[PDB]
Amino acid sequence: RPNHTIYINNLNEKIKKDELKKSLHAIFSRFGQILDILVSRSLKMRGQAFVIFKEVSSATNALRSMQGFPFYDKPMRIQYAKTDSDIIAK
RNA sequence: AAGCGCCAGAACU
RNA sequence: GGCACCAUUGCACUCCGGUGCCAGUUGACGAGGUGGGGUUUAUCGAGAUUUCGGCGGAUGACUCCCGGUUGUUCAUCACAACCGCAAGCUUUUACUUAAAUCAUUAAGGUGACUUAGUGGACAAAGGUGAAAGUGUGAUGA
Ligand SMILES: [Mg+2]
Ligand SMILES: [Mg+2]
Ligand SMILES: [Mg+2]
Repeated sequence: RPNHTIYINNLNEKIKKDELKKSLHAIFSRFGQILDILVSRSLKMRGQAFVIFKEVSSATNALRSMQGFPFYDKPMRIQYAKTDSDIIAK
C-alpha cells in the first residue's frame, strides 16, 4: 500500500528534465526532506516523477495535499510507488 | 605560431 | 539539447519513439618552408572513429622570367646542374627540445565535449655544420 517513494504522472511533457526536477523540489520540500527526484523523458517514463521521501509520514501528506494540483497548466496525479526505490531498499 | 582558420553534409548532445 | 507536429497517461531506478527545424559541440597531432608572373588535386612523418565531407589561406611542385652561385682566379659568352640571402652531385657523420594518440586527474559545463596538468616513450622529410669521394668549355692578366 503506502511507500516512501511517490509516483506522480500527468505532468507537462514539454518541460525539461532539471527544470521539472527543481520545480517539484520547490513544493514537496515542505512535507519532509526529499532524498531524490527521478525524472526521465523516454516514451514510457515521460510526464512521470518519482519523489523519494525519507519518511512515509511525509509521502502520505504529499499524496493527500498535492493530488489534483495544477502544475504547469496540468493537474497532478499521485499514487504510491508499486515497489520501494533502490536508495530506500538498500 | 599556417596542418592553418571558418563550418551547409555527416555524426554526437 | 531547444521550438513545433504526430504518437504516447505510461510504475521507473546504464542511456535511447519518430519526422520537420533552429541552435550547439567535434571537425589537423606536431616537424619544416616566402624574388616576381602563370599552371595545379602544395612537403614530411605520428596517431587511427570522422585528421571523413565541402570552403578559403599558404611560404610546395613544374615552368617562364632577373638575379646570382658551383663546374680552378677573374669580367664576356655558351653550356650543365643548382640556389633567392642559399647555391654540382654522391655517400656516410653530428646537430636541428617532435607534439598528439596512450595512460591519467583535475577544472568548467544539462550535455556532446572543453581547457589545463603529470608520467612515460617513439618520427620522417628538410635545413645546417664536418669528413672524404668527386664534376666543364671557347677568349682575354
Ligand atoms: Mg596543431
Ligand atoms: Mg606547428
Ligand atoms: Mg579502423
